[PDB]
Amino acid sequence: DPNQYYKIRSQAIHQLKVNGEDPYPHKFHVDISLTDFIQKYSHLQPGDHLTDITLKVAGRIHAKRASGGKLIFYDLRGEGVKLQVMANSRNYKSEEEFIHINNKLRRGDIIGVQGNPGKTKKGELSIIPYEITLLSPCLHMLPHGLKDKETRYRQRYLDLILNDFVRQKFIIRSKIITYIRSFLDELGFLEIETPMMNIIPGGAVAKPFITYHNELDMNLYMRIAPELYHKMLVVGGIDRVYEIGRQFRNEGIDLTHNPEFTTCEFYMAYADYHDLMEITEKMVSGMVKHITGSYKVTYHPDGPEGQAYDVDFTPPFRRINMVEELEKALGMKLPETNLFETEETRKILDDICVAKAVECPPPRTTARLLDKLVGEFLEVTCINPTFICDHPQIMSPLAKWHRSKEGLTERFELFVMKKEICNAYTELNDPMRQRQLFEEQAKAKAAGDDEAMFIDENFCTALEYGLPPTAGWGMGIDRVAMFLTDSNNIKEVLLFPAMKP
Amino acid sequence: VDPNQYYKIRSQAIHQLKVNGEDPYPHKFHVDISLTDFIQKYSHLQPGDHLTDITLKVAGRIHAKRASGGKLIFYDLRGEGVKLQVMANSRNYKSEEEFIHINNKLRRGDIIGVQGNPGKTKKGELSIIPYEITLLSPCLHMLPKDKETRYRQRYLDLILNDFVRQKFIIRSKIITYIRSFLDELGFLEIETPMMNIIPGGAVAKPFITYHNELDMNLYMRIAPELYHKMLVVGGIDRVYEIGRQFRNEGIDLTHNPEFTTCEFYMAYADYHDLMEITEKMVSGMVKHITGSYKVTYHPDGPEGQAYDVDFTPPFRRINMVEELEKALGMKLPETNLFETEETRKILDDICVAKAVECPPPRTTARLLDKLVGEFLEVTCINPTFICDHPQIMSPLAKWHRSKEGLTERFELFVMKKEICNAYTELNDPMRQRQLFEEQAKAKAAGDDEAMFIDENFCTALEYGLPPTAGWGMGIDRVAMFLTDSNNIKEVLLFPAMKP
Amino acid sequence: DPNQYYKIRSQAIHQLKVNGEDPYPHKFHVDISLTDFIQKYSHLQPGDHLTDITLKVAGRIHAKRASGGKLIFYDLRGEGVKLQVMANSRNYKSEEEFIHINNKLRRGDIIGVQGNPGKTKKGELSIIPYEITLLSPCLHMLPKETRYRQRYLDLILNDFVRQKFIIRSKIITYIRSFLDELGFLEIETPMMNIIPGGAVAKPFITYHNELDMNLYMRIAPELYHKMLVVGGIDRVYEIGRQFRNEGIDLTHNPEFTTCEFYMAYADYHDLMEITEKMVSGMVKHITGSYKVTYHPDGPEGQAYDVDFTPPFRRINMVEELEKALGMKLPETNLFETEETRKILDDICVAKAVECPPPRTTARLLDKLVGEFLEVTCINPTFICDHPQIMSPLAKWHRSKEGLTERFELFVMKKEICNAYTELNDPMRQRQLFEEQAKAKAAGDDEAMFIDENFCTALEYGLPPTAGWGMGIDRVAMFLTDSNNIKEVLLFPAMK
Amino acid sequence: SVDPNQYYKIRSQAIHQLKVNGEDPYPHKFHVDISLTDFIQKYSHLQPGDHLTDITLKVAGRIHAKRASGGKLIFYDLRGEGVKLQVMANSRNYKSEEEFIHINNKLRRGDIIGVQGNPGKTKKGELSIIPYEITLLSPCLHMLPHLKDKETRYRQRYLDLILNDFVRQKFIIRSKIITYIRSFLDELGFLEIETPMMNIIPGGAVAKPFITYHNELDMNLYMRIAPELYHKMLVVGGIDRVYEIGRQFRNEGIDLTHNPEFTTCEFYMAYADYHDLMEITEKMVSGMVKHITGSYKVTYHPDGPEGQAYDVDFTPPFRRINMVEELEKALGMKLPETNLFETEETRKILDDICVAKAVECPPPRTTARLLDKLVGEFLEVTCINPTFICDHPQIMSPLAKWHRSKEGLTERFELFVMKKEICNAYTELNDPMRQRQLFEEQAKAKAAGDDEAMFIDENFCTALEYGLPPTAGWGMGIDRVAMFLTDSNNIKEVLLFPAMKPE
Ligand SMILES: Nc1ncnc2c1ncn2[C@@H]1O[C@H](COP(=O)(O)OP(=O)(O)OP(=O)(O)O)[C@@H](O)[C@H]1O
Ligand SMILES: N[C@@H](CCCC[NH3+])C(=O)O
Ligand SMILES: [Ca+2]
Ligand SMILES: [Ca+2]
Ligand SMILES: [Ca+2]
Ligand SMILES: [Ca+2]
Ligand SMILES: [Ca+2]
Ligand SMILES: [Ca+2]
Ligand SMILES: [Ca+2]
Ligand SMILES: [Ca+2]
Ligand SMILES: [Ca+2]
Repeated sequence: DPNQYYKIRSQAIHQLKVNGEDPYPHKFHVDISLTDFIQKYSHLQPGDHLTDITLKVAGRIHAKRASGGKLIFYDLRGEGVKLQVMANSRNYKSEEEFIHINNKLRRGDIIGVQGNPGKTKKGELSIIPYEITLLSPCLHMLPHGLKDKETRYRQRYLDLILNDFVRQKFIIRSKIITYIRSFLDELGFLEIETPMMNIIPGGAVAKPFITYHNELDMNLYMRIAPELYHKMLVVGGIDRVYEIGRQFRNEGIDLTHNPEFTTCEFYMAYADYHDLMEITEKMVSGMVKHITGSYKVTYHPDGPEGQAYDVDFTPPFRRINMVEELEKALGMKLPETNLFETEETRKILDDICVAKAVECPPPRTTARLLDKLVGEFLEVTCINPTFICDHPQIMSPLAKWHRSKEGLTERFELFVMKKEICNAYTELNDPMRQRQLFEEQAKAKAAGDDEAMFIDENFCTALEYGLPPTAGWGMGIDRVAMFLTDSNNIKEVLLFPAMKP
Repeated sequence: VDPNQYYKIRSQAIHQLKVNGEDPYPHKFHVDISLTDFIQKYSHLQPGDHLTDITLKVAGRIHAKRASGGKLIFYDLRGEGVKLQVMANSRNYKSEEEFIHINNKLRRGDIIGVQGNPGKTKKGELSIIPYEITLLSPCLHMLPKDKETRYRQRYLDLILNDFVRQKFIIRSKIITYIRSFLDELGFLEIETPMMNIIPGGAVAKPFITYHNELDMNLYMRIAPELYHKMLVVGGIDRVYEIGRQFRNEGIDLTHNPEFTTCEFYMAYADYHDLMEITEKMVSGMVKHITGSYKVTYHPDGPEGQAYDVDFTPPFRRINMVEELEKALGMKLPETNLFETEETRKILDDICVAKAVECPPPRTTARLLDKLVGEFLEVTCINPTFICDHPQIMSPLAKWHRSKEGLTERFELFVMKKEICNAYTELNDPMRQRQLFEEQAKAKAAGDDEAMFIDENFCTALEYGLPPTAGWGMGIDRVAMFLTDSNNIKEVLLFPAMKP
Repeated sequence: DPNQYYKIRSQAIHQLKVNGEDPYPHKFHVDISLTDFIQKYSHLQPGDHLTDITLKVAGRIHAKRASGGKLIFYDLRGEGVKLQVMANSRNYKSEEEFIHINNKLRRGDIIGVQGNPGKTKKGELSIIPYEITLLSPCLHMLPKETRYRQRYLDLILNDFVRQKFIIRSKIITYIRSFLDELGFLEIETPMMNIIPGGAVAKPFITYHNELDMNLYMRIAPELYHKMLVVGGIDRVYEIGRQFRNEGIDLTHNPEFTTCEFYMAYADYHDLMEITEKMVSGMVKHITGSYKVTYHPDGPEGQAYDVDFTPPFRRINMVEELEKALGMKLPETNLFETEETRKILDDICVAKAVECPPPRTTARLLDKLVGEFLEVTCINPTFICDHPQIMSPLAKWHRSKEGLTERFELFVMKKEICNAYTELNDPMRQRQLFEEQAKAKAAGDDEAMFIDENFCTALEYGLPPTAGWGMGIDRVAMFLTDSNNIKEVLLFPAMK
Repeated sequence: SVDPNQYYKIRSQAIHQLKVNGEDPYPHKFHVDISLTDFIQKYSHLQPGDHLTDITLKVAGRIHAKRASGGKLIFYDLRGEGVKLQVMANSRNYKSEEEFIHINNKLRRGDIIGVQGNPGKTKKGELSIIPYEITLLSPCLHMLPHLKDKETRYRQRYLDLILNDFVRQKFIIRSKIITYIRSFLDELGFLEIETPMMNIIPGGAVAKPFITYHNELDMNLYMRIAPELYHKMLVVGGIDRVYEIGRQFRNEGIDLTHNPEFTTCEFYMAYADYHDLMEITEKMVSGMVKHITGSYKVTYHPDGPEGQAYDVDFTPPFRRINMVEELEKALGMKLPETNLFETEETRKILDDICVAKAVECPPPRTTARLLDKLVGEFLEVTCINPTFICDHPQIMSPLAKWHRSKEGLTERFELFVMKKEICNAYTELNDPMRQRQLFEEQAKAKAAGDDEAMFIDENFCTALEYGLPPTAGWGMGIDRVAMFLTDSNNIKEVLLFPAMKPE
């Protein structure tokens, strides 16, 4: 019984303490890691037992198997690897200390082991200990944080101990971010840090978190995006900047959303969105190949017991135009794109949503109705990497008008395995038009839209100093790690995901 | 010229270009070569040269416009911290009529594209001779100094002050160095929550916010420390995170409410081991970035006192209580008595006698810290480890091996400022609880910075955290001392400003 | 004296082996190069002595200078760099060992130094020895043809020499990366041939005993490269040695290095452009500029800057020859007649242009171009459209009868490149071989042998292709301002 | 069916007719827009039945096959760059119907052609170009084999490369080996250098040289056996790290693993010893196999395709055996003390052992040669995985430094892989007096009989008198490495134009 186990084991190590036995020693000198030990001694023959090499290793006891009173086997784990400790009475510093030490040890315990390399008749690489030291006891009975999702996510440390697939997803997450940095560093992007607390949040349509600063007596918002700060640096004459950082959205959690999440944004002066499409294909495909070995990954939309898809990251990625493809999916013609800002188009998209059973919680604005329709008809068909391009201006308040198609913008979004990955556009750099677009956002806000943008006059002022033609880009790191690890739940790729209380 | 007037006039001029179909903000200008690479490629031309056979496109911002007789205009084109002269005469331009038209259009501050031939003036100034200039983005204001202005419009600061970009390149090299140093040592770069039901890991006043879908309060993190230790329990022996933290407190020359730290945790290490990796990282960082192990610093501004600071290892070490007794000329209580009300009174009397301020609450930890700040930390010009902090100041640090009442802790001080905080980690779950219970008592007796009880973290400790040592470093603070900046606002792109 | 020194030093060294003090120890562990030591401690100040740290360095002693009896300065050199050893008795292992090592050491000796970084009051970066170990004694007294016969002395004493060879090797690395990026395959073809071919030159002959068979050293890789193009490898290159049995002079060595490359579907116009891109990019990248200063008459002569900015000047051989002569030559379609040989012979006599026998059209013509055209070529200059009578492997010119699609690059008066659209018609190639063989039979030692399995390969279909070959040694000469090729060969052929 | 000699006669006469009629069967210039490789990459996404009227491109290649399908439809199998593209020649898409039959009537398998036309894909999903115009660039006057015969493959490599794509891939592997080594050495600061291939005195190895004569200088010259001595003279010059990848020449017999000119990489590293070099060799060889191959494991067919297949594991560290101890173990008997390996007695002992063990050794039956035959028989043959054979006797190693603890031995190793010697390395002998005595012992042997023994090199000994720093050097056969990385048992497989016994 777990609770009784805890009471018993807690009382025992408490006894060790008051009697001065030091169950939490300060320092154990490790000579070699378990990984290096296995690399250096795997070549031994079964039955071997080295007399001229003694080493100190450490790890956690995963299993304790008695073989008579004279012989115990410890399954010792660390670094994603394992090493057997063959504790034989005859090789220990003394037979009485052998009994004493092994009677204390339990599964879960962190230990230090001083011993000789060996291999059993079976051929299991082992260390035969002269001395075993308890470094940290485990006061709890470990799961025979095992399969129950909830326990795994609330106690990630148990998950990481018991399930090596979990450690592997977090390694690849680190490689994603590291790959992106060298990719951008090599292209001359300067890595920067902009404020995560804003008097006025910006850079996206989203509901922010609000705080208060006592000394300065002001309310602050947690950032939605670093976008506006980045463009001000480009006005400043830093032509290539990027930031990999946390963004915060005051919204609900589900399979693809956490209230804090990581993105990479970058801004490149003298680029347009066509250039970013090629950079994107290059970065994403190079990234998949680098870490997984090929351009093809397997996709299980329905878990391990469902259909398996091979997703091909070989460039170039498919491109669809948002308004055209939607009309095709609808089998019906939408208004001319120059009419996408009229109330009548709004009514038309509203009627279409009712008729097609596409829900849209209030406000039923053109932007939100459009996005719901695109989510239903286009996004779900994006298995392979696909750019959805040319977003209407009404859904894109900071993108530059498209140069040949009235009412549209130079904007794309990358979709992979039904999930949005990147959002990019050539940047709106006309201050008068940016201001008019902010004002529309402000009136939507005043009319009951929690997510609408605040007018940022200080940013419009910066645009009045001259933002060179620029293209910028934003990628959700968590989303990429999801698809590179074939995870359908974002909680798989965050170490400590946000959780219902 | 009234700037308001200039703005109003240029705004009109540019509105007119839009209504004339002369789009002043074009979509795409194809730059063939950066200014930096243009300079390095043609840097060996001779005075008077004009390579009519090669044609390139460059771009940048106009920093000066200077006419010279209606058929010859020079634009000082800048970019990437560098300059190139545009020498435009009408003979070489696409058209004489187009030549007049573009010059009448352009102004100082405008971003432009230049298509033209490499060349050099008889004076020996590298130049490009334009066939065509394109307005890419007009500057609607007249361009200009004083700190306020530079910090509130960092883009102006960056355009006019070249030293500014340089400080920020130093900062990004600091960070790239640390990642590279740690990655080589097999540390895994990770990300832990910046929003917590319970903030912990430091002594600090947190920001609080509200998540309405879950109907619950959340604190912005003050440190990632407890999360990192839970990852060590889970068998990731070495982790680090370079990330923002948040503190609801006053701004000053060394404090911003949000700031960047590197924290790392390595199993099987103790604080002595960390003293060694710290010397190698900081010393090697200083040398790699500034070419030398020596940095001169100006606490009193330019034309002030100028200490030369020596980052050669080993760093000097001092014991907190031992040295405080010396700096003071008196014997303090024995370290095993630091929990008593008698000690607090002794410490309080001292602070009154030496005129050391200590806002309420006047607790032992707070009185000590004030005393150490004025007696020890001021003397730390060269990198100096202050070690062996009392336990009442270090609720998450492991007890000292031999000195009762002390802990295995150090702080790294450079130029009178705290850079690092590190210790052998407390891994005994029952001892950690006791120490949280005292933090919660301190919080209820007036201390806004005192820690909350984190039972979930205490539970993690009950599974078995191996002996471990952890470390935290203020990146902004490193940036300050590697750029000779006395104000943290110099090393933050957009520092927090009073409204 | 030198002979005495040798004899005395040899006995001293011999005495050390017999005293169990091995003057040639097996292994000295070097902690840090001299170059890195200098980069690491450039920030020290006068009087500094980092007793904290102890490094091991190594080098050749260039000077031994004792002040008193408890202090000595060794000028340690290595890697084109130098470091002062400040040996003093108080810091050395012991006073007894300090005298012993100093009595033992001499100028020239290779030594290992274990010590602390430091600086003298005078400001010189130093290492202060705990211990100095003799690594390899120099048994001789240290000090153009002396430099060339003992290139190891030259390299010890003249810092400029290693810099030229570093440039030489940078030239070659650059050419491999240029061609590798263009998709060329780096290959290796035989240097020993039954029939030598691919150039007009006199070959070396040797004998393979096992096979009882005469073999020639290659004069060019060209025919094998073309056989690779027939085989479907569209782009091949080889940077290797060629051998010619001929006299030495300022620009000629009996063995030398060429880069040759062949590209299918190219002609000599495409290769002119690649030549400009490669040579100009090479000059700019190595030196730092497209301009190189050239001293034709040594350092105490006139200096003319040479401009490697593309495009290079082009001259047509026959058109410019006619102008530099101030006279009309035979029509280019009459170049195989006996009349025109006599015309050309007469012109060489009238202009005092030497031409040793055989006085054939191809040789009379080459002499004339050498003296009238090639001397004007200081800036990189292409000489184009060579007559067919001097170009047996080149494809005929498609507009000018008698000429071929050929060029040679000239830089600072000397031939650097030879390139052309390749002849790929096997019957025409055979014809031209047959005429080479008649030239051979009539006095010309450089004339080609008939290579019938090359003509057989051409019968399978060589695609239209263009080939190119550059003398690497001559590129090194003009990039190091050397007028003597012995300057850019480590071990040049010496009489 | 037509006979090869007749086919050649007929095709030659036809091509000659084109020439005299002014028809241009060998045009100067065809502009190629795109390579077959880029065409395939750019257009493979097309769907079956597709035909772009939107893109016109010019490609080129050699006809591998010509198959009619009616009279108005011809399929050409076009090959280049190790790759393949179908030319769907359709009468109705060609520039005209009369020009269509005219061009196809003259084209044959083997011909080099240029093709202008549109991308397309057949119903079967076969990527094609649909020509508007096909141009003969170069006719093939011979029938191509309708191949496997080694001798034809090696005497006419251009055919082997045309017909057998496994052959291109071997030579690609070989270029990657060489390119890998340069980057490895350059990155460690080695200076790539070139030293004389013609020597007044050859040296640097025991081998029989080629001899030639320089007329102008009236001098006999030898082709180089090894660059070794020139390299060590550069290390005395203060160039601490030098390497050279170049041709060596040996006047000896040809067989499965020997060509009379072959390629080695030699490098010298000042302040290194042969232990340092074992570690670098492991690093280099194991990284090279993984880089080129994808893993540390390679398959080895000692007996050809239809024989046993061994996995050879290049995972470091490599096995080490000491030459003399392992030899005694294989013999099951004790040899003389290593300090006795220079005596006549020891020679007689080795001679008797060779007779008794059926180990042949042609004259001269010297100790070095008898030991080497015994090591070949009993040790080298067992080296399948990369194996260092170590600490050769001084009598076999005239240029290697004596061993620091084992009298009679040297600090030398050789790397064997799949039964073949790959590398030869040692701590260099830098004592000029000992070097000179070792040369005189070689010269004594030369005058006694063996034409492989070394010449005394007094210029080199003089260089050693100026001080050669302690150094280790290293020599590797590129051809040998290329053999084992492509699983070839015959060196002819990895030389473009191997030496061959006369016609
Ligand atoms: N003996 C030599 N030494 C060095 N380089 C040579 C030698 N012979 C020829 N070359 C170089 O090799 C290149 C191609 O060989 P080619 O047969 O055209 O030489 P070449 O015309 O005989 O040279 P030159 O006229 O200088 O004697 C030449 O352009 C030249 O750069
Ligand atoms: N979390 C600490 C830094 C690391 C302390 C050592 N575990 C702080 O904020 O001060
Ligand atoms: Ca979306
Ligand atoms: Ca989006
Ligand atoms: Ca502090
Ligand atoms: Ca602190
Ligand atoms: Ca010549
Ligand atoms: Ca010539
Ligand atoms: Ca020539
Ligand atoms: Ca051998
Ligand atoms: Ca050998």
